[PDB]
Amino acid sequence: SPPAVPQTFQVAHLHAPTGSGKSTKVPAAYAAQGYKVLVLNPSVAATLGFGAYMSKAHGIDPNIRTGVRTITTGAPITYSTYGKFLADGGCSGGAYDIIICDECHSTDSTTILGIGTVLDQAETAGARLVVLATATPPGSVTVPHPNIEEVALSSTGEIPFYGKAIPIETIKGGRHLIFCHSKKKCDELAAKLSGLGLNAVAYYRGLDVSVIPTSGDVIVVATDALMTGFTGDFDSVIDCNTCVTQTVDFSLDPTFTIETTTVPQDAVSRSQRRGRTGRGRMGIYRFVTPGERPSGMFDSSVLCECYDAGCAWYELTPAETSVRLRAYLNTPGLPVCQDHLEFWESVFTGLTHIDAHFLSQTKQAGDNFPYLVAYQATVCARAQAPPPSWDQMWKCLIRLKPTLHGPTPLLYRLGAVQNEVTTTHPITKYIMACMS
DNA sequence: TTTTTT
Repeated sequence: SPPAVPQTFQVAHLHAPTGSGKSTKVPAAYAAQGYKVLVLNPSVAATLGFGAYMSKAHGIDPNIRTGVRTITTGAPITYSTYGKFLADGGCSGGAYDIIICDECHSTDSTTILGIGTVLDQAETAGARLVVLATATPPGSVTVPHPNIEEVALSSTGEIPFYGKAIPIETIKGGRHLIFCHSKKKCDELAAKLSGLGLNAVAYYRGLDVSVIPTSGDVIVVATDALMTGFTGDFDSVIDCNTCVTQTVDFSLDPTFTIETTTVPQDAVSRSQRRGRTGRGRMGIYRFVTPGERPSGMFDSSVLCECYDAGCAWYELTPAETSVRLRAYLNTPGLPVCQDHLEFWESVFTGLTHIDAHFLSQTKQAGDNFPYLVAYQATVCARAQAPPPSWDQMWKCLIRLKPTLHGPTPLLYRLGAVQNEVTTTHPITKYIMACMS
């Protein structure tokens, strides 16, 4: 049933619904034929999950490789996250015959760099096959679900939403799930509910899953934050049909801008959310907008993230990073994006001699684009100039506030800029040149 | 305006 292993190195796709067997059954079949298999997964929870399942399901203790915990058993199957894979240097000479890229539809930097690395080191490593497994191929669109009944929202309702209202009796009793775009509107909405008799509790990254009651009537308002360690299954799911993402804009003022905004969810999103209800029973799905953007497209800012991570985390020179990205972009059947490898690569090539300390701090702070952020901070300090603003993303310069004066040597725009700006800095001029 | 992985 699983894609046969060819004589020479080949790259094969694998499209199947109900993503689950592709990462358990499939890898198990191959191993039965005396094959060495590596199953890459974006999630750490999943990577760990599969490890325990394979044991009881196929009597085999797979190898587990994640950032946190690592387990070596010597078995023919190895489960790992893309992050950990990259951190290990990528494909190890002669170690696997088959490399499965699970959830290859994921358009996040870590997955993309990971997949791009496998497509570039697989053959030379000895692998005889690479499987790009996913349940939602590029161009997918939400399809009706058996145990789920989707109902739109109208003006009618005592709870204002994102252009519509939500009938109080709709969530009056039972367990329901409400998806909001921001973490602040989650609390705001939980308020208008909790202080209205209803037992509502907001959830998002940073909070503990225990906050949500295992049973009883409850209205959970959360973000797309995973509820690791919690079994979903809600009576109904109300979705705002919007996501918060980062997009690049070549605003030439003076260079580029990476802004974070909200955008109508795509198929994969509308599906994942709607999928939290209708498990082993009849569920409902209330939305604000019917339409949906076809999956299979990510923004150029994502490519920018890959170079940043390659510089901040995986010790990859811009050039090196371009090799792996190029392979990913040269392989059909994967999410597409404007080819800006040359541009992004040139930009990072000029960001040399960053401050070790600053880099460390932005990385430790878990800030997006730690390299770009740390580099801007590096330039500012090096010019005794204040940062673009004193927003939490520049806290690595706080101790230097007293001696920082004048305009900020703006290299690019990563959010709001409250301080006065200059554009005379050589690095700004270099990046201005790359825009051409 | 979020999440996730190094």
